[PDB]
Amino acid sequence: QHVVIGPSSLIVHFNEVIGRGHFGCVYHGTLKIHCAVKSLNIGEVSQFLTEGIIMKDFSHPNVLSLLGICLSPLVVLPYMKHGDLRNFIRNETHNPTVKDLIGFGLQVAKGMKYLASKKFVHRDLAARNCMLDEKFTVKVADFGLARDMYDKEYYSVHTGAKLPVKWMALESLQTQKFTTKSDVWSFGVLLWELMTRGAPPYPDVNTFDITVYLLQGRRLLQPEYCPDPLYEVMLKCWHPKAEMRPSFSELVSRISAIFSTFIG
Ligand SMILES: Cc1[nH]c(CC2=c3cc(S(=O)(=O)N(C)c4cccc(Cl)c4)ccc3=NC2=O)c(C)c1C
Repeated sequence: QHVVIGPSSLIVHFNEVIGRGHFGCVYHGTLKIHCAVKSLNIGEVSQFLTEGIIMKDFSHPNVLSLLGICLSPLVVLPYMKHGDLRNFIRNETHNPTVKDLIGFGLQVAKGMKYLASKKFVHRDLAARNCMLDEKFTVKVADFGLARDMYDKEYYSVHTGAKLPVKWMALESLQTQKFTTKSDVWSFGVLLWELMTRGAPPYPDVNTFDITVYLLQGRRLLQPEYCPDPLYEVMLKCWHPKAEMRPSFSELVSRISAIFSTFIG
């Protein structure tokens, strides 16, 4: 009852599109609070409503909240003024510093520390999937009922599942199974995105050949303005043994220390 929003309360403006996914579409909406409304133009209804209960109960400053569900069902989400983290760091109008970028990474880690503590596996962590609000607070997003595929370029087929190979751990590429430890691998790649200001990872690699490229003894290179301790953290995130990768709690700890050494 706490998850359901009355159809009287929501106005969804289909003329103004925020983004087009594969399975649905997200629009500007009004609830007076400005929101984003995900349409699903099917799946089990039982599993849908129970997923919305888990999601609604997630409350963390660095995790995207679910405002609610309007009864195809409509998923109501907060409005995020500055859009996704990747586009934000690529914008020629914005000037984040090295400290700012490490800080964005710290916020994500805190968001993921929160999600990991609820035994929730994100599966698609990447800068494109983190959103910023008006206070430039980074929110880990595109999970649960909100989950879709918006930048088709970064997902590759084959089970004919369409997967973000360039963000995936070795074992996930082999087994197609995702864990919090494979989320940790994705977080290392996200750290790399931040320090290169939204560069595509492994440009001259194609698709599932990534496994062969990694097994060559390769990792993403250190960005110029990435601090040495931050690069060492990335390498730990990409440990070949999943269980030897740092927890998000350890990552929050290590990154908060690096962050604190910078001014401005
Ligand atoms: C001004 C603005 N807002 C947004 C996106 C946006 C959300 C994305 C999400 S999401 O990461 O969970 N998600 C489903 C999503 C992920 C990528 C692209 C898009 Cl359009 C949506 C959730 C709430 C949002 N509120 C928003 O305003 C974008 C991409 C822009 C340019």
